[PDB]
Amino acid sequence: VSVPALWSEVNRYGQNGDFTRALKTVNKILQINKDDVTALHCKVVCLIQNGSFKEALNVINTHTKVLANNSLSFEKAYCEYRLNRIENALKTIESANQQTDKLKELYGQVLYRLERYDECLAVYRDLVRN
Amino acid sequence: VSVPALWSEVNRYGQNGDFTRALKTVNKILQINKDDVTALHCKVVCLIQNGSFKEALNVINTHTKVLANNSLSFEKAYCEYRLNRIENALKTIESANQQTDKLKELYGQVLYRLERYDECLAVYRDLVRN
Repeated sequence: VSVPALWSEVNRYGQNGDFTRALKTVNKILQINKDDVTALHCKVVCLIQNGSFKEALNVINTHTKVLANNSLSFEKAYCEYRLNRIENALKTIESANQQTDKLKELYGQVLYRLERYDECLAVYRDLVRN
Repeated sequence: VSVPALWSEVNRYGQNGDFTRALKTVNKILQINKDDVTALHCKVVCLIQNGSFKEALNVINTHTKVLANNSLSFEKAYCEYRLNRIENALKTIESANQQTDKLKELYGQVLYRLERYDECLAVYRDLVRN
């Protein structure tokens, strides 16, 4: 009945691999708080894992003020990349809040797809020679 | 006097930090055993760590029978690379016993040095996807 009981079900289904029943749970947590910031993150992660890139992207687009403290540029870039919106995914990655090695690897891929192969080399070498 | 006391002293310096003293200890082990395959391997490693690339390369080039069935190609290429004998390092790598990741990363670096950028990029991408 309690919200922390549901988060335990999210992580059971998450570790299990069942991302559809994990999304079911995450929406119940969103029924409680329609702006639970951890819930909005885990919705996107599930939706991305289900191939639902256009709606996972939609969640992030209509929750900017709510997600200002933790902006999800990587999830957005990725969503845009998988939908073949490469120039979009480039804008997202270069604005991106904070750098990670997964954000860098995606920047590489975007530059590879844009035939910008010297910039891409630098990204991939940086990555390998930390 | 005893050999397992020396093999313990190598490990003390080697795993700690010092490789100058670790080198002399290994040459004590080589007075006794003429062609100790593990001591020859340790000489090469210690020599490389001291920047004595000509020497290490010569240890390999004149102990090819004794140090056979033994992955020395990376050590050999690395020495060639650090001596700015890039084409030699390239050949050493391209004929190498058993390819590995660090050997792959050196191959990339060797191609970058030859301005063979497109092949380089391929190597670094392959390395990041594994």
